[PDB]
Amino acid sequence: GSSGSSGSPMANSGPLCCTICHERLEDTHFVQCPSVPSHKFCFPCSRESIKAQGATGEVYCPSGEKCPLVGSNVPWAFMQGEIATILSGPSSG
Ligand SMILES: [Zn+2]
Ligand SMILES: [Zn+2]
Repeated sequence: GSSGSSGSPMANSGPLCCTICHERLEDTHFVQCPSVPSHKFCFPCSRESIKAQGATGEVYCPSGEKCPLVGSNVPWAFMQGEIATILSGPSSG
C-alpha cells in the first residue's frame, strides 16, 4: 500500500488506530486516554496539544474534552517528564 518517504512509512495494518489520524499506530507508545478507551492519540498528536494548551503549563486531553483521571476527579496533565519524552525536540528550528 502506502510505501515511501512521502506519506506513512507503513500500510493499513493493525486492529487499533489513532483517533486523529485514523490510520495506524507505530506502537502502544501512542498516548491513550486513561479514562477513554476510544481516545487514541499518538506522539505526533499529543504534542500539538501540549503546546496549544500549555507547553510549560497544564495539558488536558488532546481531544478537547478534558477527560478526568480514571477513578480520580482530576484531569490528567502531561508532566515535564513526558512533555519532553513525547515532544522529542523543544526547539522549533
Ligand atoms: Zn495520531
Ligand atoms: Zn480523553
